[PDB]
Amino acid sequence: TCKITATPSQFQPALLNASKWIWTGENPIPGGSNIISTRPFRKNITAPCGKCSVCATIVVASDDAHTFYVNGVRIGTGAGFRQGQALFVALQPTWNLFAIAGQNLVANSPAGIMASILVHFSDGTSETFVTDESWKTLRAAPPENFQLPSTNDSNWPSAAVQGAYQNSVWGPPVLPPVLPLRGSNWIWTSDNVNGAAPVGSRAFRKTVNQCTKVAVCATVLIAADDRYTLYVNGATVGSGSSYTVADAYTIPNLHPTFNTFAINATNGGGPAGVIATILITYSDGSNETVVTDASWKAIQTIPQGFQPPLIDEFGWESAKIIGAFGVAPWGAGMVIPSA
Ligand SMILES: *[C@@H]1O[C@H](CO)[C@@H](O[C@@H]2O[C@H](CO)[C@@H](O)[C@H](O)[C@H]2NC(C)=O)[C@H](O)[C@H]1NC(C)=O
Ligand SMILES: *[C@@H]1O[C@H](CO)[C@@H](O[C@@H]2O[C@H](CO)[C@@H](O)[C@H](O)[C@H]2NC(C)=O)[C@H](O)[C@H]1NC(C)=O
Ligand SMILES: *[C@@H]1O[C@H](CO)[C@@H](O[C@@H]2O[C@H](CO)[C@@H](O)[C@H](O)[C@H]2NC(C)=O)[C@H](O)[C@H]1NC(C)=O
Ligand SMILES: [Ca+2]
Ligand SMILES: [Ca+2]
Repeated sequence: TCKITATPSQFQPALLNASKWIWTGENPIPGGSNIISTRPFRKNITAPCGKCSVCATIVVASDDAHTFYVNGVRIGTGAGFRQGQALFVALQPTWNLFAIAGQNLVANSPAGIMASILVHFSDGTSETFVTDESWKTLRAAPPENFQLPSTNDSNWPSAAVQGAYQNSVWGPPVLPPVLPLRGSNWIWTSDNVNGAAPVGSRAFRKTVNQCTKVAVCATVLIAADDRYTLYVNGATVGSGSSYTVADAYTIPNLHPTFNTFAINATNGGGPAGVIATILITYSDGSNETVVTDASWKAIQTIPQGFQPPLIDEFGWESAKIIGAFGVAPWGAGMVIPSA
C-alpha cells in the first residue's frame, strides 16, 4: 500500500520502560495471588494516518509463561519475568491484531504479561505500543481461535494493570540481546590457520532467496576481528572496528525474494574472523535465521563489485569456520545491543 522510503539504519531497541504488566483482575489486588489459569489478551493496533506499518521489534515478559500471536499467527512461546524475550514480525500496513495467551503456573502466586511492540513505518519512523488497560481480556480460559482477527472482542472486559516497569512485584525485566551470537561461527578465508591470518581484506557473501515467499525486514548483528563493512544488495549498511562490541542493524526495505549480504572484513594482524546473525521476517508471519558458517562464500583477493547481488561467484571458496561463538581468543563476552 505504501512506498517504503526507510533505509538501513542502526538497530533501535524496543524498551519496556513505558510498558505495563496486565492480567485479568480476578484478584483486584495488583501483584496479588492468582489461581493456576490461562487467560487471553488482545489489542487491535492501527497505523497513524498516512503511515504504513512494515514490521515490529517485540519484547515480551510473563509470569509465568506466554504464547504471542500476530494476526492469528503464532510467532513465539516463552516464559519468565527476569528477562524479556525478543520477537520479530512483519505487519499488515494499516491494522494489526496482537494476541497473547498468558499462563499462571504456580498457585497463590502473582500473574502478568508485559510486552513492548516497536512498530517501524514505511517512512522511516517508529512508535512503541505497550500492554496496558486498553487491552481486552477474559476472566476465563481463552476461547477457541481467540487470537484470530475474526473473533469479536467487543464485549470483553479491559485488562487490569498489575504494575509498571519501575513499580511492580517483578521489578524491571532485563532486555535480552537483540540476536544471539550463540549459534553462529567466526568465519574467515582458509588462509586462517594456527590461530592467525595474513594481514589484508577478505570478502564474504550470503544470498537468501525464498522465491515463494515475501521477505520484509532484516535485523543484522555483526562483529569482526579487526573491522568490517557490510552491504545488502550492493548498498552500504554500515561498518565497525570492534570485536568486543557488536553492531546491530535494521534493514527495512528488503527485496521481496532475493537478498545478498556482503562483507569486506580486514585483518590488521594476528587472529581474524567475522561473525554475524541475521533474522529475516516474512509477510506470512514466519522468519528465518542466517548465521555465518561454511555456506557463506569467501574470497582472498576482493574483486571489484564484490558487493552487487548477481556477480559470478566462480573462484569464491566456501568460508572456513574458525570456531563456534565462544572459542578463544575472543571468548563469550561480546557486548550485544539490547532487543
Ligand atoms: C520464528 O518463527 C518460529 C515459528 O513461527 C519461532 O520458533 C519456533 O517456535 C518457538 C517459539 O519461540 C521457538 O522457541 C522454537 O525454537 C521454534 N520451534 C522449534 C525449534 O521446534 C520463533 O519464535 C520465531 N522468531 C521470532 C518471531 O523472532
Ligand atoms: C482493527 O481496526 C481496524 C480499523 O478500526 C479495522 O478495520 C476496519 O474494518 C471495517 C469493518 O470491516 C472496515 O469497514 C474499515 O474499512 C476498516 N478500516 C481500516 C482502516 O482498515 C479492523 O477490522 C480491526 N481488526 C480487528 C481484528 O478487530
Ligand atoms: C575493504 O576494506 C579495506 C579497509 O576498510 C579498504 O582499504 C582501504 O582503502 C582506502 C582506499 O579507498 C585506503 O585509503 C585505506 O587506507 C584502506 N584501509 C585499510 C585498512 O587498508 C578497501 O578499499 C575496502 N574495499 C575493497 C574492495 O577492498
Ligand atoms: Ca505466577
Ligand atoms: Ca587481528
